[PDB]
Formats: sequence, C-alpha cells, structure tokens
Amino acid sequence: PYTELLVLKAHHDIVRFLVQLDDYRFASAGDDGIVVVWNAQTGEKLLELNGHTQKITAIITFPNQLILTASADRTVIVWDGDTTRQVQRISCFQSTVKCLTVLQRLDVWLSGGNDLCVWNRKLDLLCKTSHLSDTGISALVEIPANCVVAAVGKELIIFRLVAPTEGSLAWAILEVKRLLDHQDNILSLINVNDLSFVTGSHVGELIIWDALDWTMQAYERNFWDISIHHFTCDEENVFAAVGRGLYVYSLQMKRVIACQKTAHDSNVLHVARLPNRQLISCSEDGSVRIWELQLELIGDLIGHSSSVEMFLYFEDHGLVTCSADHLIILWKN
Repeated sequence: PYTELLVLKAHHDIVRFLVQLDDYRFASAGDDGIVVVWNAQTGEKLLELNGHTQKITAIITFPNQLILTASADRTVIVWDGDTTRQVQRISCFQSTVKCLTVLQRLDVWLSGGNDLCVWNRKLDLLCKTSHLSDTGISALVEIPANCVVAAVGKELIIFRLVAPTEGSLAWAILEVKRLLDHQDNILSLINVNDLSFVTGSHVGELIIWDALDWTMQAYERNFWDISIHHFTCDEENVFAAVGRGLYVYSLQMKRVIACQKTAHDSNVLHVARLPNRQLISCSEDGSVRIWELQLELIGDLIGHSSSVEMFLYFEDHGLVTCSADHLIILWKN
C-alpha cells in the first residue's frame, strides 16, 4: 500500500505528463500549457514555467540539464532548469511537434511532426526531412547503431544519423527501411533491451522486431483474443491496457501468460511494471490499482476523480499520479 498522500495543486487543466528531472524533482505538464517543477520528497512546488499558449504535446529533459516542451501552439520551447529562464522559443514549424527524443550517444535531440528535425544543445538545426508526411510522426524511438524508428500512421520508417567529419558541420539523415505490416495506426513503439522493439495498434496487433536487422520476429493480428489503449514493456513481457482489463504477453513464449478482464469499472488507460516487480494500472474513472503477478490486487489508490493520464515512480519518494481532474497526487509509505 501507499497510505499517506499529498495533493499538489497548480494546474487548471488536464495534467498529462510527468518527467523525472533528477533524484528528487519531477516536472508536470498539462493542457493548460503550464509546466511545473515539484519536490518529490516534500511535495513542494519549486518553479513554474509559463510560455505556451496551448496544450503541451511532449516534454523531455536534455541532459546543465535543459527541459524541452512542444505545444499545439506550434512551438518548441527550451528551458534552463536552474534559472527557469526560457532559452529559446523555436517557431519554424507549420505543424504541431508531437514527439521529442534524445540520441544520447550522438548528443542530439529530435523533433517529430510533419518532418523529422535534428538539433544540438546550442539549438542549431543540423538537418531535417522535407515533406516526409502530411500525417505526422507520432513516436520516435532510438535503437542501436545510431538509428531511430519513427511511427507515421501505419508505417515505420528507420533512419540512421551520421555525425560530420571533424572539419565539416554537415550531418546526414539516411532512410534505411520502411515497415508496412500494420493494418492499423501505430499506437505504441517501444525498445525492449536493444535486441527487439515492439509495435502495437489499437485493434490489437502486436509485432516484435529485431532491433539490429529490422526484420519481423513475431506477429499477432490480435494478441489478446474492446480496443487496446496503451502498452508498456519490461525485459520479457508486454503489459497492455485492453478495455477495463489487463493482459500480460510474453515476448519469449509468444503467448498471453496473465490476465484480468475487469481490473476497473472504467477503461484502463495505463498499465506498467514497476522496478519492484509490482504492476500499476490507471483508469478513466480515477482509480489507481497496484498488482502482483494470475494477478493479485494488492493496493487500491483512491483520490483522483477523473482520468489518470500518467504515473511516475521514485524508489525513495513513492508514487506520483496526474489526472484530468487537474490534480497531482503523491503517494507515500
């Protein structure tokens, strides 16, 4: 259980994103276009970053550590963590940036909308696709050998990024493959352990891919048999929110191993495995449940009165949840 709880108040619209900054702080971001920095130990509100005029669509940290946010205002803003100063607003987009990702090795970060742009810390545009899609990149995930996988509707497009020769400043983006095996839009794209990545669609397709040669390994047209709303992964399992139920699929056995068909009174939104090996599920109605894997309901976390959009887990500071009810709740002990 988590007994004690703190209610952290600031947002005046749906809180969608939580992102850990360091060992004790995290940021939240909402449809109110506000970003807030919180102390996870004490629950103190540390900083507010105001500068977006519409909902935030993505937020990441760039390890001094920066915070980057994209918004339906068609900008990406880059924030200085310490001073809370706005380093730059980037507004050279004709469409909403939908995803942001860091390539650690190469020490760049990517924006994904109608096009893929490659950036460095100093905020130089190094390269960008032109007219990649009208659809928009819905997910970018790093895989080995400096490649990145982009979800574009039903398609996956794999790019390799090449740093310039010392002497030149010319980066290159090479398209290296397209995968066209989904009949439905790609909802989830996840790197499992740098050997596989997995994609899912809302209709219940699950595909496992080789992260090195980019070939199909396994395929399910409907891996659980109601739509799937979200997937996550550990080293060997996929945990899917499917209707009001949870399903656990083994990547090794290519089978559903565990199941709970009515885990909640409402659609399950998010389901994930914590480091400590417990499961957390989040629902439309506001309930959060903790499980141990048959699935045993350990904990019932009751407080939110509306969709729980995301959770964040600190080993030493407990559990954070955020909700369409404008609250963040920090659960402890």
